[PDB]
Amino acid sequence: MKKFPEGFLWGVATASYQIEGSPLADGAGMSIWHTFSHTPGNVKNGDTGDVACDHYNRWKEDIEIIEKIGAKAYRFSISWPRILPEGTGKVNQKGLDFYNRIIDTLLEKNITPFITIYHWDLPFSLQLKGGWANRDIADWFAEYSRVLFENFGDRVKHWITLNELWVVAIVGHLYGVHAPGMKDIYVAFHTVHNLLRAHAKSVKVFRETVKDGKIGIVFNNGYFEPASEREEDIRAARFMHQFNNYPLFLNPIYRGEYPDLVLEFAREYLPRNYEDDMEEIKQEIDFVGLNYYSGHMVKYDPNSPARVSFVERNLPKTAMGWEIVPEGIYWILKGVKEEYNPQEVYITGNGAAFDDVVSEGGKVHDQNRIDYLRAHIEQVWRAIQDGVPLKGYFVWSLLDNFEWAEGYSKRFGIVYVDYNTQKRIIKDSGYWYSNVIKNNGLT
Repeated sequence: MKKFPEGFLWGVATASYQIEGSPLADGAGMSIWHTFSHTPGNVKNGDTGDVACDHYNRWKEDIEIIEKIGAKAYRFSISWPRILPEGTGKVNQKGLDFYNRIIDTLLEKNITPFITIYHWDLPFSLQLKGGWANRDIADWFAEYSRVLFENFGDRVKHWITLNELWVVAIVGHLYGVHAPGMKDIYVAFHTVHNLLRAHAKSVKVFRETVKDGKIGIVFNNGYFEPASEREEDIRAARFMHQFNNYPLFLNPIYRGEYPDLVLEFAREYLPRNYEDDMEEIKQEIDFVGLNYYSGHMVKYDPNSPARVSFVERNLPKTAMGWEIVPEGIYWILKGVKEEYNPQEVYITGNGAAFDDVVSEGGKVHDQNRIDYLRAHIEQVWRAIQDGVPLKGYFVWSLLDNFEWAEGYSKRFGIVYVDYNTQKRIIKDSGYWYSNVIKNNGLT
């Protein structure tokens, strides 16, 4: 067997916008994903989070599914504008009541809650004031964080400030592909720095309010390999690693500076006098969460942004067109240990999209998803054998859900959702996962 360590947490993950539906129910304010998805042309097939998996109403059934799979941890997010509809000021009781029932039901079933404070659904009221571009967001974020900690910290001891900082900054403000849908490189690198500042203020407030709790942060990561051994290609791959992965945010947290190749490129776009904020940004955290899905080959290209371009390879891909490179999860894990040595690490999301179909007697035979999860879990195990202090792994996702600019066309679940009826069907991957948990590993 590939046996995991004793007490290793096997989990599943979702996010509020992607599964809940009912975005304006019970006094909630609009989010940027609401306005973005309700703008024609931004999301495939005109899809929105208006309904999604109707988790707002079906949450208790969904937790009974988690319990039936036997996951010991559930990473979910809280919708900011359900808690503070104007972003700051008056707290909405109905929003607290919704998540309190989730928390209490989890604890009563001995599932550990991991709460993500921010998983991309910014209150639209704050977007009108510049959102992540406005330096004052660090204080609004601290104040929202306080509200959660003072209401939920008695029961929840594992917290994540922000999910996928790079994506919020770059995809949302440079590429315009996610909310709020901008294309400005200066705004983009301003958001990078403000997300760090908001994380930091959040942690300080956490040390005052949840003294027996653990707080961390989650990064997207890709495994970048150079197209050749030539110095310029190696540098291009290191540049992509420094920009796209955990060093963009951990170099400031651990070393007090942005990574070196990123600075060469982006010094001009960062706030003037950003160095004045470093001391604050450097707050101790309890763990690092890493997401991972795919790898990319990259080369030096003197006519591309940042002198880098991607080179497509003839490797198996998911339905997203993403290349399947399981060894990437091992090098990412081994890389964070070597470069920053965090005392505790989680994979907070790993999974795949494939075009599932419902068979015969209501079964989803997703052999493709099982093979993907197996290969990546085996690499994670190898990372633990080589000293990485990995405490847990979470599958993205529990449920098929709204895949941001892809809409409902991309299914990541270990549980299928029929959107015509809201029926849930556990997939062959879910029963396979359940069995991994029962053996605490592979065989």
